[PDB]
Amino acid sequence: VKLFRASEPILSVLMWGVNHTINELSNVPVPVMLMPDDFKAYSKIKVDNHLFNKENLPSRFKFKEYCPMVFRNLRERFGIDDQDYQNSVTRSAPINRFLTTYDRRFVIKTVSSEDVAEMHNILKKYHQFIVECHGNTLLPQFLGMYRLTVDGVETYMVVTRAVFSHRLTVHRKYDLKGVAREASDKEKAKDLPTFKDNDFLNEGQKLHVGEESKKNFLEKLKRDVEFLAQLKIMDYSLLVGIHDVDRAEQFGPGEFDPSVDVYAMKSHESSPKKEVYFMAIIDILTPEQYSKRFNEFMSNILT
Amino acid sequence: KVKLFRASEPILSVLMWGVNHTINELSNVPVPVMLMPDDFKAYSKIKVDNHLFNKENLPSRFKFKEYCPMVFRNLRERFGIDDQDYQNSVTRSAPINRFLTTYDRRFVIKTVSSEDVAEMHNILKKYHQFIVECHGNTLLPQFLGMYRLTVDGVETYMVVTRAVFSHRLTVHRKYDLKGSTVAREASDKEKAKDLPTFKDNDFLNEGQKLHVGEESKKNFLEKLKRDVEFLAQLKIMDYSLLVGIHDVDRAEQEEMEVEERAEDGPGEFDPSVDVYAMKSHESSPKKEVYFMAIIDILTTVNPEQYSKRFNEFMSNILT
Ligand SMILES: Nc1nc2c(ncn2[C@@H]2O[C@H](COP(=O)(O)O)[C@@H](O)[C@H]2O)c(=O)[nH]1
Ligand SMILES: Nc1nc2c(ncn2[C@@H]2O[C@H](COP(=O)(O)O)[C@@H](O)[C@H]2O)c(=O)[nH]1
Ligand SMILES: Nc1nc2c(ncn2[C@@H]2O[C@H](COP(=O)(O)O)[C@@H](O)[C@H]2O)c(=O)[nH]1
Repeated sequence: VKLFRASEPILSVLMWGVNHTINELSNVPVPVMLMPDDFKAYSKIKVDNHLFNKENLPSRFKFKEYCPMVFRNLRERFGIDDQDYQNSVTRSAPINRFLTTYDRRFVIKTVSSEDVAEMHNILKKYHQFIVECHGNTLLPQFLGMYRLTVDGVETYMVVTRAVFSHRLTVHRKYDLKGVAREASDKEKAKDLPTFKDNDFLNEGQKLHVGEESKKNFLEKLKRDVEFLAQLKIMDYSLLVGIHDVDRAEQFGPGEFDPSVDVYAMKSHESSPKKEVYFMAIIDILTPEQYSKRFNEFMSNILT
Repeated sequence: KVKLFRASEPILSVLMWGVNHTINELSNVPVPVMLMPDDFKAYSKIKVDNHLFNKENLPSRFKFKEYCPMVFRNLRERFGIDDQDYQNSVTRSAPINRFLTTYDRRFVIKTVSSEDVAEMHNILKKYHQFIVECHGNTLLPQFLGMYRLTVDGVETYMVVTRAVFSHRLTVHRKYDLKGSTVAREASDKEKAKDLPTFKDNDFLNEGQKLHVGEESKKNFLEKLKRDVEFLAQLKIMDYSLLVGIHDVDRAEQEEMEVEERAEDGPGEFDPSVDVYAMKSHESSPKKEVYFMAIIDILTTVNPEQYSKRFNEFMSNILT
């Protein structure tokens, strides 16, 4: 019995809409292939409830879903079950726009009109890419794209699989791009410090994962950025989280489900401090240069 | 469990889609202690524009409105009808035969007029209290839902009721009795249908009677007494007693014949489902089952008189 109780009507509508659309798709046969129109399709539903159901939801709102067939396919290829997705969004209000489902499994980012256009611009090539690499990638995993309309105001959203574990606490992150980029004094003091490539290399920090993972990671990181190039995109960073097992050891720690924390990596026997690294590409909605720059700076962290 | 909402017509798919949607949505709406006045003025509305998507059964574009959802959900409980049953009878397969039945013959679906929908609202408060204080014991139409559908910009109003006739037992002869002293009979046209809707004078000139037995006669005339007064307390006139007669032996042969036709219990029912049904007195000529209800209450004579007249006719119809 979902109330869609949220700190904000936009959120409730989001819960309502994700619920509605996922349900609706369950009466829609999974097809043998996606079609060209699927990339131009959408669903729109306008609600107008006079004097009814007003406790959590607005009375009047719109909810549009972009390319529901493509994104539903994307979910499967990413090994995400629609009813899990749905339950993550609808069972409890997402939290802190940049949100996560209450179970830290999915991220919900507000985006712009042009973001949504760029998404449409690259979606067929990105689907084709997901297919070809069998969903094995460091790229953002796009699960859904929506436009909510509440009080006349349109709001765009994009849902990705979270980068950081939904369980194992991160203790240090690093937004990396491969100029001058450090952490500002106005940020350097906070529960979660978001670093950058300068404060990293100068910090003599490395990620010890074994040559066996360097092989998977790089062999992926290469085809991924090569793909972003051919799409003539740039400014994408490499989000990197560290989880020192001890700091939290203070059921087991360092324990995680690779099928859920898809971005996680164990350190190697032949390594110093014992930790879990979370690594993926972020911010891809916007040269062969940026690519090879990126690739190089990131190869150097993997020993 | 895929519901395609496949139907011989867009309108029907939309109906299936709408009843499905509204019932699920209600399922997330807690059950109220009491109804509030606003609940009688309330409605839900949804408009769908699906572009290049989900077009194989549903239209791409449509509207679905439900009137006073809270009140009809309650009317449903008060008639011992479960929402999920209702939803399933409407959605599991297309309604069939502006009169429709659900694929399983439990519920009737009338296409009504804007006028009719309008009269529903007038009487909706007073109707609900009536059902409350008769605990659901009435020969009156039992209203389960009212909706407006929009397909191709065209608006169709529907009212859902419980079916008067048994979902199982075949009807072999039906009547529409009023009592009006004008001439009511069956046209030579109707007369030559399969199941002619016979009228007052036919029932009389046929000398028909229904042998229900006294315990049953009293309870029926008591329902009817309070039912037709309530109607009179409103402007309401010209409504009817729908009378179905089921012949148990005749059905038993018909069944027998249907088995040998394909290859190449009898007389009983659930009074919690077939709510209008009555068994014939064990001292009856033929073994029969009757179905008796009031119908058409929405759309030199007057209400109070009609009630007294209608009541007196029906009471002289049974023994
Ligand atoms: N009394 C009453 N009539 C209504 C109400 N809502 C709609 N109606 C009537 O029902 C019919 C259909 O209205 P619609 O829903 O298409 O606007 C019209 O006769 C309209 O005036 C209501 O809340 N109260
Ligand atoms: N759409 C709508 N129609 C109404 C409403 N209330 C009354 N009506 C319409 O306007 C008329 C008013 O009649 P009354 O309220 O005096 O019985 C009714 O015939 C009905 O069709 C309402 O709240 N909404
Ligand atoms: N009343 C009655 N009629 C029967 C019975 N068996 C057959 N008939 C009727 O006799 C005719 C021929 O029956 P058939 O054996 O060809 O089904 C049909 O009109 C059929 O309905 C029966 O047991 N009772």
